[PDB]
Amino acid sequence: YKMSSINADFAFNLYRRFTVETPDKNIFFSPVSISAALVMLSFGACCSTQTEIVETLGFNLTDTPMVEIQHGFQHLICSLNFPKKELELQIGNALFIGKHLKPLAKFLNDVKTLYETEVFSTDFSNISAAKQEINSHVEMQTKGKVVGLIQDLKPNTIMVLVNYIHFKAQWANPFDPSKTEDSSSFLIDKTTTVQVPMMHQMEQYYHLVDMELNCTVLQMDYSKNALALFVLPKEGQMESVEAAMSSKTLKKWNRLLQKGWVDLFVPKFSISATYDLGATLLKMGIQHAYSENADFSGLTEDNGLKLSNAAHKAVLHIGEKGTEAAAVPENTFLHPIIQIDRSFMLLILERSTRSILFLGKVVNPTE
Ligand SMILES: N[C@@H](Cc1cc(I)c(Oc2cc(I)c(O)c(I)c2)c(I)c1)C(=O)O
Repeated sequence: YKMSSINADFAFNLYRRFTVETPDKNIFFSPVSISAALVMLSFGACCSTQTEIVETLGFNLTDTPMVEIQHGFQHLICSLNFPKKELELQIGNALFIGKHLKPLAKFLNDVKTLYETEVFSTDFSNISAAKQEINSHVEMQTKGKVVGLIQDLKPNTIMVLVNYIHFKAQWANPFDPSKTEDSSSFLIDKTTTVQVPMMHQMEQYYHLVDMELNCTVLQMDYSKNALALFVLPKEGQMESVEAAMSSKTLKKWNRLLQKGWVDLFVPKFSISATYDLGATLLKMGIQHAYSENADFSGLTEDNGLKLSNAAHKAVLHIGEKGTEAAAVPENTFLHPIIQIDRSFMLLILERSTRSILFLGKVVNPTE
């Protein structure tokens, strides 16, 4: 439906902003975790403070009113977090608000019930302790994956917004670790290579050669409800492919991907990136939230509350097993070969709601 479509466009707009902030470097975030976190924040906001968030998120208030957007994200969060057999998936977020400001009981229950949101009362006069509280909550929620989310914290800080995702899944076709090459050449520039181990399997994969956008798209299924999309642009075409990415593009690929026997070569690697979302969201329209003129009346009765920081970090491993620790010890040329040896874009999607669990660019897979 339309919400999936509107969230994917946000994902690619948010992605592009990151390409101007940090050009020619790795990008990695959970757009759905961000999109859901902002709506949640919005719930406690009033007037133009609230209005701005939903419009930066990509929604039109004439098309769909605020209550419908809430009920939609209500349903999206609930369906995602629903424990499905062979998949661990949790999209969550928290708030850390200065002890002197009392959040409303209605708001508290509403966000825990409808948005999977815990709200914490934190003392920000001890920026050291305050950091350790926050980081440990994300470290706890993500089962040790996302460590040390927040490095910097101003003495001013009044409210800190944190969003995250927990993801654990197996490949539908797991790789043979014995078939993994120890050191393969991987292009990052046009005049730099790095040694990345290269996993090797020949199996049936969905793929496409896009003649219009000048890239190869490969789909690798997880066993339950999730898939990876590897987008490999021809040389010099990385940025034009970045311009191309939209909801309209995915719909195209969904219609056109074909299954066949492929000699597949995929790098074994871990990617992580950490963001303070403020600089880009400020550019993208969310003003009044960070402002001294913030209206968060739905959240608290008493005065002086506003958003200090929105912080998010995404971590993902690509291994032989799936999204899990490897630690594993140690025929023909008439198959069409797909070899991911250059810098590529990467998408992790969830099937039933068409959400983007992860998006990013891998420029260099060795941190
Ligand atoms: N063909 C298979 C595999 C597949 C699933 C998804 I999820 C996807 O990504 C999107 C994202 C958005 I946003 C859409 O509106 C659509 I349509 C597809 C693509 I590409 C392929 C399937 O359908 O399960």
